[PDB]
Amino acid sequence: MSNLPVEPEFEQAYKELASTLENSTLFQKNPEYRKALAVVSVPERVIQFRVVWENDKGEVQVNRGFRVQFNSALGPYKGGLRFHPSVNLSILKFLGFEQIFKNALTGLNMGGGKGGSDFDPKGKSDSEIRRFCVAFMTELCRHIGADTDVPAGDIGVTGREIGYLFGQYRKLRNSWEGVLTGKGGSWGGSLIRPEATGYGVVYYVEHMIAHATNGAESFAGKRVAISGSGNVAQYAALKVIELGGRVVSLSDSQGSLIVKDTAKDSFTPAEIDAIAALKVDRKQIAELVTDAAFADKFTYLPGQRPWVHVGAVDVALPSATQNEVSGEEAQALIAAGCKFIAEGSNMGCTQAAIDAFEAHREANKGAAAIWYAPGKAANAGGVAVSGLEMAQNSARLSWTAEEVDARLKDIMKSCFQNGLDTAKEYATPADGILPSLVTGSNIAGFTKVAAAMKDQGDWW
Amino acid sequence: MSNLPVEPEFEQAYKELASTLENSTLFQKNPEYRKALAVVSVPERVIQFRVVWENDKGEVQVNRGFRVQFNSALGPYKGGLRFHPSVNLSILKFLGFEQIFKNALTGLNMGGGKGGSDFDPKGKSDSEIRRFCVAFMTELCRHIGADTDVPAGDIGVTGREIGYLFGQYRKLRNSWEGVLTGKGGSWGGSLIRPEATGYGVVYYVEHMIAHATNGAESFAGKRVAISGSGNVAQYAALKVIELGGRVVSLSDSQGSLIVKDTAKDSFTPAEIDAIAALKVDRKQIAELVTDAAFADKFTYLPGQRPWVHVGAVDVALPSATQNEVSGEEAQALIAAGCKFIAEGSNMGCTQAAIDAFEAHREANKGAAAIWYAPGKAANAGGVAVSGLEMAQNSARLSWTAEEVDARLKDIMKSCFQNGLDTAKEYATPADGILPSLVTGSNIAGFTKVAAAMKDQGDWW
Amino acid sequence: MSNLPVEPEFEQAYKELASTLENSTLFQKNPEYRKALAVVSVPERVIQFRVVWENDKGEVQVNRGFRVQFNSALGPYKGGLRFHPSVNLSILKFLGFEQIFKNALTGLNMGGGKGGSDFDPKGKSDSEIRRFCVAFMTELCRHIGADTDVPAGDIGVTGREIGYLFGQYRKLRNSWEGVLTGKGGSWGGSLIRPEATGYGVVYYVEHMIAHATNGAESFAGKRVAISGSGNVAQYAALKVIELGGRVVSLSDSQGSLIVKDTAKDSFTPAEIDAIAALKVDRKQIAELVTDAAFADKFTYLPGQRPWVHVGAVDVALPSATQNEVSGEEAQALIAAGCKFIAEGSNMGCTQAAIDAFEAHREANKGAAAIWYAPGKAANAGGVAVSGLEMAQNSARLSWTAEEVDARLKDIMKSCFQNGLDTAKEYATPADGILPSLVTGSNIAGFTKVAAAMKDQGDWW
Amino acid sequence: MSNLPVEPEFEQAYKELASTLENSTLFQKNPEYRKALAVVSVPERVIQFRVVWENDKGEVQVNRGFRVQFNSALGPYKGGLRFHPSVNLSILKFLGFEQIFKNALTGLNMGGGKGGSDFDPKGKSDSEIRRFCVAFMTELCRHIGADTDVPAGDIGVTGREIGYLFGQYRKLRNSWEGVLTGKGGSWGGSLIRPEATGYGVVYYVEHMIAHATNGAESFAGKRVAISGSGNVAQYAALKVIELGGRVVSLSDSQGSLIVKDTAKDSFTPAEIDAIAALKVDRKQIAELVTDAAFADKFTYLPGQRPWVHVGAVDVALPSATQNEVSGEEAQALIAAGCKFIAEGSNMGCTQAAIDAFEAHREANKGAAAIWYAPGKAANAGGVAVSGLEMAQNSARLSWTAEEVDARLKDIMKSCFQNGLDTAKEYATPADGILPSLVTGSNIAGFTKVAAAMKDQGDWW
Ligand SMILES: Nc1ncnc2c1ncn2[C@@H]1O[C@H](COP(=O)(O)OP(=O)(O)OC[C@H]2O[C@@H](O)[C@H](O)[C@@H]2O)[C@@H](O)[C@H]1OP(=O)(O)O
Ligand SMILES: Nc1ncnc2c1ncn2[C@@H]1O[C@H](COP(=O)(O)OP(=O)(O)OC[C@H]2O[C@@H](O)[C@H](O)[C@@H]2O)[C@@H](O)[C@H]1OP(=O)(O)O
Ligand SMILES: Nc1ncnc2c1ncn2[C@@H]1O[C@H](COP(=O)(O)OP(=O)(O)OC[C@H]2O[C@@H](O)[C@H](O)[C@@H]2O)[C@@H](O)[C@H]1OP(=O)(O)O
Ligand SMILES: Nc1ncnc2c1ncn2[C@@H]1O[C@H](COP(=O)(O)OP(=O)(O)OC[C@H]2O[C@@H](O)[C@H](O)[C@@H]2O)[C@@H](O)[C@H]1OP(=O)(O)O
Repeated sequence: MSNLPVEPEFEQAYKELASTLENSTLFQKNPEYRKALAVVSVPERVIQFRVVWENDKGEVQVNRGFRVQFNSALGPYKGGLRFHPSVNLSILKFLGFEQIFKNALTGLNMGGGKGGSDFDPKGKSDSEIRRFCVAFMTELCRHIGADTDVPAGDIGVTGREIGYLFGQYRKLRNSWEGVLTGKGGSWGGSLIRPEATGYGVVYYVEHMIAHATNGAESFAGKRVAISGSGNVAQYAALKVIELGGRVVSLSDSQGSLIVKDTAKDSFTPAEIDAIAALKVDRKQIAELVTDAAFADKFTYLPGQRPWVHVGAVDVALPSATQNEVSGEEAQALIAAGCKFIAEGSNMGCTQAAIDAFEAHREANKGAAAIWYAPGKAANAGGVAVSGLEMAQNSARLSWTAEEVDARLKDIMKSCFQNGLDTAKEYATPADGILPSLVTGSNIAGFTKVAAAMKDQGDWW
Repeated sequence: MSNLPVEPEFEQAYKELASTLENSTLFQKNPEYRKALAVVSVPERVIQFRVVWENDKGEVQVNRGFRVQFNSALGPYKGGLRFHPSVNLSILKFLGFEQIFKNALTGLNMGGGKGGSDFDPKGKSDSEIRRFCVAFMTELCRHIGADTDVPAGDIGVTGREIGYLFGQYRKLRNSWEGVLTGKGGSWGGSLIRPEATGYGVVYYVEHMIAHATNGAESFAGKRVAISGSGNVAQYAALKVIELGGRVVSLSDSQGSLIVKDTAKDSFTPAEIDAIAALKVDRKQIAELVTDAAFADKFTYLPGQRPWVHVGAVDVALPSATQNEVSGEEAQALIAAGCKFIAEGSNMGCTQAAIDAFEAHREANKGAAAIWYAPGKAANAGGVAVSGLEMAQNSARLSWTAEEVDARLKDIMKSCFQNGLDTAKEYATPADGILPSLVTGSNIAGFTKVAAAMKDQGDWW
Repeated sequence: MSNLPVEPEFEQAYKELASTLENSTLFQKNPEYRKALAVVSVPERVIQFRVVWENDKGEVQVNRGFRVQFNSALGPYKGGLRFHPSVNLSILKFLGFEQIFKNALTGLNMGGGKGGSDFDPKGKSDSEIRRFCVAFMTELCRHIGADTDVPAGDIGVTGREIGYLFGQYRKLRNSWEGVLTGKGGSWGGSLIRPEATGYGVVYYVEHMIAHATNGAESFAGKRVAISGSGNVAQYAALKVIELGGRVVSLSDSQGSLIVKDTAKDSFTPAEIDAIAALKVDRKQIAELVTDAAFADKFTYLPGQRPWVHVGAVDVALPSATQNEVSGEEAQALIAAGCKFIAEGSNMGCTQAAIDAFEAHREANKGAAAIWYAPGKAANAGGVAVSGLEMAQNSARLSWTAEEVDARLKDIMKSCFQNGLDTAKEYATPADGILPSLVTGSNIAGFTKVAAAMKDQGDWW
Repeated sequence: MSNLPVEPEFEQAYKELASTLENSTLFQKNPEYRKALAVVSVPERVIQFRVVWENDKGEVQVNRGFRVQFNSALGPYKGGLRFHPSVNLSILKFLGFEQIFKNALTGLNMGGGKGGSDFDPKGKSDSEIRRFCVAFMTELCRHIGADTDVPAGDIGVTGREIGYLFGQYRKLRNSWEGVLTGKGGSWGGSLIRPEATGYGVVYYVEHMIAHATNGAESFAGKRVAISGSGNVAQYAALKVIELGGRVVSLSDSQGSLIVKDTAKDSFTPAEIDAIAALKVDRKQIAELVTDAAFADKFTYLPGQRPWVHVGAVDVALPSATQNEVSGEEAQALIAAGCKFIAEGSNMGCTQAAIDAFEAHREANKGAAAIWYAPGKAANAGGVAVSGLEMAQNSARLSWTAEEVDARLKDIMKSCFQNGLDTAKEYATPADGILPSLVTGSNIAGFTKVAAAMKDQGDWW
């Protein structure tokens, strides 16, 4: 197959999944699942399209649009849209492939997809973003729908963009339906959806801590290093603070902002809100680092990730982008006494990082190990609450915050227990060793999908 | 109308419904309902289509496909698919006609339909069945949909076939929706659906026994003769056993299997499971009769139905196919002390059988009479649970087994009460005589449809 | 296959076609065509539907509607609609099947179909026909279209009904297209379409006469017995007359009208016009009995067909309905010196008639033989000109009468030549024996369809 | 833009086009066409999809499907399907991009597209090819249509595959329309379409010879080296022979077959027909090279292209695949006295080859130069006759071979004159130098498209 193009991010995600499936008894019990893997890893459909749009000077601009409709055995295609200058097919295929198995772990009927554009929101006006969204949806519209494919946000796609997108879909298709999630509260949105992805990461990690320490420890007083400062990072940070943990770092594409006293100090909700308001306006953390409220409390490090700069730390939540924890950063976190690392970002750890965490787990009993959880497990609360938003739209009713948050909590608990239990069944660790959450989540997500595909005649 | 073709099964079903309407005060109170009967008896739509498919030898095969969309006043068309070499339009019209009034009895918004093919699954490989299902759905897809017509299983169509059909519908229409019921648990199925049809028959007969005996008797200690060994028979048998009854017979298309000691012995759940496994693989009961688990406990009667061979018996549940209880067999059951017979199978009793049971009811007070219930009442739990699978799919959530089962029980109790009360109203029996469940069920289903049709301007 | 219903008309048409293929070298050269025969003989799609409509007294009325979409390898389904109380699936299948092969002989891309209803236009008012057509098209519209299936008239369906049908399609679908043919001149009709079917029968027979006599005789001076008095009969009669022939009979469903002097007299165009006016009004030829201008010239025979009553005749054009020339009538025509018989009506001759004509052909050298042509050859001029109507509508232009007629003539000549040549090739007659136009037409049409089906993967 | 994947074939085609536009006065006259170039070079739409299909052993197989819908300003998307193991997005984008401008040069309303799969027909049975085509069209169907996108053949896609494709489209969409071209003669094909692509190459070269030699020379007695042995090569070879030229070579993916006497000998039509019959059966030229009819007349060279092996030659027609004339092969052809080289294959010459030809042209007056014509000009007769097939299907009529061939001839003449004249206007050569057909064809195709795009608001 030397005709196939090289897609490094997709191949990375595929290879890690495949390796975890091989390092188990799955293919001894079900060798025919190798056929399922070969089939599932070729997307059902991909749409690529030109997006021509007008800037504020009246000039023609051209960007590339995509929607990867990876798998639909379990439900309509489901997953976000990414507007970022790196975007290409390789990146969206990694994301879409991940999404299949992430969605499977929620328990809801959602197939996997992802899309977006190489349009860069940075440096654009709201008007330019509006015109781009209008043009983007003009083509995307014909390929999506409440029972076909339901997008949502991701990097570069917030409730603002989902609004422009929805309005254009409505205008084109003359239908008001759950074609997108992450919608506004008066026009079919769900309470808790803004909070859901980062809340879920934290909810998942609570279970990891409970399990590893037999209930002795929690987030109370733990030091948590977070990266990113967007939707996932913001609400992860807020949930950590609400549970009495201390957030010692955030970051953006230009640098890291770290409390000067990492043993005892934390970001506050007010500080997070200030950062969030910069981010609505597509500005950098660097802008506020000399204000009174920040200069004395924090150190800003241009060009650096937080991991080697936070001193001793208990929990790490990479929450920005793929491949943002290197192997060396992983070794630093281990040496700093970090015991829990969960991907808020999809494929947030490099392979070298994962290997370092999983070798540590295998070498250190119980609470002495660093325990690594993959994004398909930890990030799944976002998509789950999107599924609940679809359910609300279908019912034509709106649920309470308490009702949605309660379901979110149950879904994350189930997702942890499924990964744990599946790893115990198929990749039983040595006595006193924590089961691999990455292996278990991968096997659990995959076998659900492979079996539904078999039932539906996708492979035989 | 000598241009119309002779359609024996349909005419039989029509004539028995009509006769029961005539033998009542319905047409005295609402003589205009004769117009309704003339309209409702001509199907809204029927689609017939060639199905070309490839066998394992690479050879072209041809079969006939059908979908009868009989009536949609009360909801989208709803009803199963039959793959059996007998299939023709006459058979499918009888079935779809029955389905109108059966569905009306559930309380849910489901119109009447039925479809299938003369493709015979016996002697075919799973691969052959998969190719057949793919080709069948390639044409059927354009006629069905979650809000238009929702098929499901019946003779020769199980969850396996539903899977292949669903998978092809999704590939063709690029939509994941509740277009079929009987789906798999991970891809939109309902708990209790496998059990529902047989469980419902037995739930219905519980109310019959309770009423006729003023609560003195139940299924506990009763001897129950069942025919068939498929989905409806298997779970009717299992529920009888759970309730403390003894199942003395099952049968298939080649013979009956009867316990040697029909006074005291019963099939067990493990024996039912073994027969069920054979039926998944499309093999016959005959294969077992050698196994010492069976040879000493049971007698195999090839070419024979169970009714004359079970000795004294208390309940009969024909659960195979139409016209499987003859007049002679009805007299034998009456002579054998049988006091309850409900159709698990559609039109299970011949007209001569029904006429014997109803004459017996009219001549024998109370618990002395054999009480006959028609399939549109007793078999309604299966389609009812499919309406609930549709409800679950529309809500994008999955209910518990207890929730589905509780609803099933309530639906069967209401169906029984409606038939009873409607017979008391329109065909009031002599003092001490059990009301006619067949007349009552017929009137109750028919009036509901007729009135909805009038409201909707289908007749005036 | 004893599940299949008995369909006598269909079985008759299928058996005659099959017998002529077997009585030839076709299956020695292409034995694999037996598979094509088995596949082609099962219709691709059949739609049947209830038609509820209101009569002039405000009363609900119910009829049955049908559209048989038999084969589409060569083009969109094409063929007429019949409104006649005899209508059922058997009859419309015989018609649609024949249409496949008729259409194949035109050289145009037209697949085979036929439809209609058991609605009887006799005794109905024009308002009732309007209402019926409205209701009929309300369901038929979703199954038809300019590139899908293009109906037209037949028994009981004239330009009047085509108008009501077209208007309703336009109102429902909001499209103006060539969905029907036989349309009116100002709204997409074609010149020569009214005349085409009956003209084409006569044009076809001119070639048979030319061939039988090397051009020395023609219709000039010939005595021609016609049956029926509708669209086909009227224009066949008029063309005969134009060519210098004498039409000695016409007939309707109640009896025959025969010139008293069949050796020398003829219907005139004015007489045919008076008959045509009766038929527009759904009245019978029997009325003409009270008119001395008719009674002086003609004999009216209630309950009789013309064939045994015309004395010596040269050509017979059955032009009413199927199976209107019996074996005994065939023998009488032979004994009366008839040398040409062509079906204006589909399956106009009974099988006993066909066998008599074909035995005579085989036994009598040259112009001593009676020469029989089947409907699929001789009636093909109507559908041909409909294909030209479709061509005009797609062009968005209207052709002259001379242009259409010229094309019609070329089509009929090519049709005749194809049957003659294909018989010489596959069923070569003895020296001096006329080739079988029924065998040749059947092979020619069948091979064209079977080969196109093979190319398209309908069989292999 | 380092996010964009490397697509070598697409970049090669783009860069050559762009370079010819820069090496002219086009962007002095119309500098705003630079914006047009940036827009046009991003495809309007691309669809990629998984194709699962079954082999003759009943095994699941997976291939990748594509349709590049590049530009539609001038018409529906139009262009072939390639089934070859090299296929990927890069290759189909080169082809699709080329197609835009090729189609523009025909004068017909056809936008540019191309598609296909990495399915390899070699080693497959006809049945496997049938099943693959069925699966491929099952997804492709929803993206194409007679007024949206009309595919056809290319490498690995002949009339056989177009048949399976069409039959499945018809079955899915229930429409008979010009959704594909290269169809069979009885089911909407065009006479001359099989011959068109290679005939057109030769017709184009006739004009080149006429022009360069002021009418003194023709193909009569010229020695013509051809590569490939499929549809393009076969009919190019036949037209050369018909015009009295001598075909000294053909080739396939395994080797070249060259006459031993290249000064005086030639392939014959009979020999070409034998090669064509091998190629229908997916066999190699190597199979016949030792038969009596070939061993003595020809030399077979495994692993070699013909160019350096034919001795002195007058005309070269690469007719197999992209990049099949290297720079060294080009220098050899020049040294062998070759004066005309036209691409039957898309992008058949490497860049080094083109540069060698165009430097020779610029260095040598008139008939002393090797004159190079690009595939978008020389190969355009294939697509042109496809456009005529669309026109016939739209008209619902079939044209004569003479009528189609006459239009083909006029289109190729116009295409040569447009390239010639446009090169004279925008890239005027020095006195006595032949104008660049590659530059002129590129500018002519591009400006037509860019201006239609501007008119339609695609750029401004
Ligand atoms: N290539 C990159 N290199 C370094 N940092 C990156 C890169 N791309 C993004 N980020 C940061 O991550 C944050 C992204 O925030 P949002 O755009 O609001 O995205 P969201 O929070 O929804 O998603 C973050 C992660 O969570 C997953 O759901 C998603 O696929 C992704 O892996 C920002 O602080 C964003 O930085 P900034 O605020 O734009 O400077
Ligand atoms: N013509 C016939 N004569 C005698 N027995 C028949 C005939 N057709 C079928 N059966 C039997 O009935 C049973 C059918 O099982 P299933 O295919 O699983 O169908 P299901 O249990 O869903 O339906 C049974 C009846 O319950 C209704 O729902 C349905 O329309 C039908 O009247 C099998 O034991 C089946 O026999 P076998 O398992 O295929 O040998
Ligand atoms: N079952 C029958 N027995 C005897 N005669 C019949 C029967 N059914 C119909 N006819 C007559 O045939 C003639 C039918 O005329 P149209 O309704 O105008 O039909 P058209 O002339 O288009 O068709 C005649 C034949 O030519 C074929 O195109 C078509 O399928 C049929 O086999 C009328 O004189 C009509 O008689 P009347 O005008 O309805 O009494
Ligand atoms: N990668 C390759 N390397 C060397 N030779 C190649 C390669 N791929 C193809 N060919 C040859 O070219 C010929 C292709 O014939 P057809 O499949 O019938 O394609 P067609 O003649 O329609 O197209 C030839 C050229 O003309 C253009 O229309 C088209 O895009 C392509 O550039 C065969 O002799 C084919 O070889 P073979 O008959 O399969 O061994």
